[PDB]
Amino acid sequence: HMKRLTYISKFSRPLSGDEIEAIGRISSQKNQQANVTGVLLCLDGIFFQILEGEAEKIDRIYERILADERHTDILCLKSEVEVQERMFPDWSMQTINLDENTDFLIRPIKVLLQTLTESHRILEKYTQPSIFKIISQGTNPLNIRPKAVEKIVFFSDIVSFSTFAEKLPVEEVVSVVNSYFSVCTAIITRQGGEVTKFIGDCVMAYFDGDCADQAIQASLDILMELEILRNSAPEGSPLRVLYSGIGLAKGKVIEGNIGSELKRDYTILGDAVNVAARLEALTRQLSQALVFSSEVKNSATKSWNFIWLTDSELKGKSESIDIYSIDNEMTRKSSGGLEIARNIGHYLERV
Amino acid sequence: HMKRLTYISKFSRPLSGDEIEAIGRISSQKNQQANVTGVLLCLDGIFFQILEGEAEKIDRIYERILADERHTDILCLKSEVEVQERMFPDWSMQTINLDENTDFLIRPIKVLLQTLTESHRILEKYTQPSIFKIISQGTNPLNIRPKAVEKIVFFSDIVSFSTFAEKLPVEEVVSVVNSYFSVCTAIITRQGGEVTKFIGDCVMAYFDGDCADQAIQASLDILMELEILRNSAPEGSPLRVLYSGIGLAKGKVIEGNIGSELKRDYTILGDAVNVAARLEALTRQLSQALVFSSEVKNSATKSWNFIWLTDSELKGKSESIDIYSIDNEMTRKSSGGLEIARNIGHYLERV
Ligand SMILES: Cc1cc2nc3c(=O)[nH]c(=O)nc-3n(C[C@H](O)[C@H](O)[C@H](O)COP(=O)(O)O)c2cc1C
Ligand SMILES: Cc1cc2nc3c(=O)[nH]c(=O)nc-3n(C[C@H](O)[C@H](O)[C@H](O)COP(=O)(O)O)c2cc1C
Repeated sequence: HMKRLTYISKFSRPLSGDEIEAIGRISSQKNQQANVTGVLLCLDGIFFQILEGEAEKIDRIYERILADERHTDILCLKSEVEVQERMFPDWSMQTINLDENTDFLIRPIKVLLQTLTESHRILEKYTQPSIFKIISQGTNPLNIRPKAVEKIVFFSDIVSFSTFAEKLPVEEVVSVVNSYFSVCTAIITRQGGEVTKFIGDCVMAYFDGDCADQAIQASLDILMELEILRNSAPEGSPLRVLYSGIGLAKGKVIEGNIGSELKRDYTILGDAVNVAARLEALTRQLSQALVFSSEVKNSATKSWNFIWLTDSELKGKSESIDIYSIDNEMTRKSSGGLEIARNIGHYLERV
Repeated sequence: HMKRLTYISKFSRPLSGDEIEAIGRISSQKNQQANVTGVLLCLDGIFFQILEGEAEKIDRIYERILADERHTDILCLKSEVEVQERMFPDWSMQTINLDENTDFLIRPIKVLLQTLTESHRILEKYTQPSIFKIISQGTNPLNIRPKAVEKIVFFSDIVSFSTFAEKLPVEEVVSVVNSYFSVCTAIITRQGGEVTKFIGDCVMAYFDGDCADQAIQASLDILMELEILRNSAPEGSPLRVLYSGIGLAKGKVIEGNIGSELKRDYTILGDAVNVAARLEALTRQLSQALVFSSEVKNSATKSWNFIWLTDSELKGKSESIDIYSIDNEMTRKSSGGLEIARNIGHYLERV
């Protein structure tokens, strides 16, 4: 099996001739001890690199490049798993600095490579990094046929969020939404989870089938990070009255490409999604900042201090579902805030 | 003012060197009469084109280029708002056929330009067409500061989707959703709307502030299209029992780059978003496919047969708002389907 890695990279520090040449030197040298090949390119503070060789050798090389101080946003563009005949056998790493040389046919292609990457950097921010990992794994996400997979759906939102949008100016509101979103996304990803949607102030994420505990943990930390943010903010910041509401549900969902021909997403779709959505909806009524289904509770390895709440039902297998929260110091501090939903408005009046 | 335009197009039908010569010949001569300049390129069924000249003139040229049969997936990667000096003044439309020329420098450049567009085509699918429209105007989306807009928020979902998921296979479930999403996206964009989000089987979209009347019309047109779909689908097709509920709301919104730093989107936020989303849910209870807020009714020009429905609220500001619908041949046909939605599972079992 022969691999083919292609990627883009940004210059973290403005590199000069001596530094650029040094990168080109080591590359051709080390590749000879591993038989591996490829081509290096350069333009307006951007790197372009193709690589060919053995899967175990090639994967070790890419890992090393990710540690360099002058490298930021190392995005793999294509990864061919099985290759019969290498497209670059006569070379090792023939560096091509287009920043220096200017010809006739190259001049238009130069502008092209600048605008193409520029645009590719703009899309990168608006695309779900879940698809980028798929490309890097060596698969076209559009080619993925939908599958039946059991998962834990996470659904959260900002408590009495409408009062922020009603009182505060448009700029102040979005910074608070984004703040919350960037917090919620961070904790979930690091816990091996995936944020897949947003709607107003809603966040919708998912974790593995067995990842019940990792999900419970993620919700507790979201509350935790918000507790610090409620106090540690200065007197005259809306971030003081920021509270979350979280819902979790386990079940079999359909994950794949779901949307119009124009725009789609590699997300989940199932009954569990709505089960979570509706459970979270109940956090303001149950006065518990965290709410989850009995299936989540049973799927847990750890023996958490679970609270049982007045069971309610909707769709599914027609049968009723049991609602559970967790009795913790963090939950107690956050579950009381749902009855402070009228004391938050008093604060937002002054600002 | 002067304008520069860079875009990526796809080869519709297989074209040979002789047909590519014509594209170059006709363009360059028209360019000299226009005064405008540029470069055209060829690759693995991909076009690349820079175009520089007077604003109106360039637009009138791009307009014809947007109507040529040889094209597909035409996305202008960049649009330079006000240009001071052009970058190809000595050559008007100098074509470059990379399929015919094989050189030392250009061979690895070709593979790179190909993979950059290949990966760019995939990112294009997972992105809001709004950001692509934003780019074409000139400005960058990631640099748009949030603003106070007044807009009609549309919200819709598949009626008794819960039953479709359980009975039909994964491949089949997914298609029904997408099929529904295309129907909504088509008719929404046509009437001036912008589908901003998907969430499981929900569609969030928005029409402009004064375009309330058109926003109502699209909702009617969506039901109308689904009627046709149901009436004409063969035996065994789930499209026979495919119903939709629609919730509209008018009022101020906060448009902007909402999300994390790992993933963001240019969408809506505010009061209206939630109102609209709540009214769509109420359609299942109030058994009326089309449902809208009090503000939508007051902003309507044409005299529709407005049916008043049971006034209520959830969260909001504890205040109840007048909830309406329409008494039309289509509304009355689709509204009933919500009451008989309780026994649509029988047909879905039959497959
Ligand atoms: C753009 C770029 C390309 C590189 N290409 C290669 C390469 O082809 N082979 C290689 O072994 N290292 C390559 N490197 C990584 C260098 O070897 C690395 O900077 C460093 O010298 C590794 O430290 P070491 O000698 O302690 O392992 C590249 C680095 C950069 C910035
Ligand atoms: C890839 C491509 C690029 C084109 N570029 C130009 C151009 O720069 N200028 C132009 O006038 N026509 C260009 N055309 C041709 C137009 O699509 C169209 O045929 C022309 O504007 C109308 O020509 P006519 O009035 O002689 O029929 C291009 C076509 C293709 C397929």
